[PDB]
Amino acid sequence: VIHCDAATICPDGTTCSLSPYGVWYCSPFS
Repeated sequence: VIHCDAATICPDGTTCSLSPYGVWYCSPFS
């Protein structure tokens, strides 16, 4: 999976992206 900051997990296939309000979310890429 995707931990990145080791504080938020993400589905295998998404990248760690920070929101304009400091919110870690998974963004799908290809």
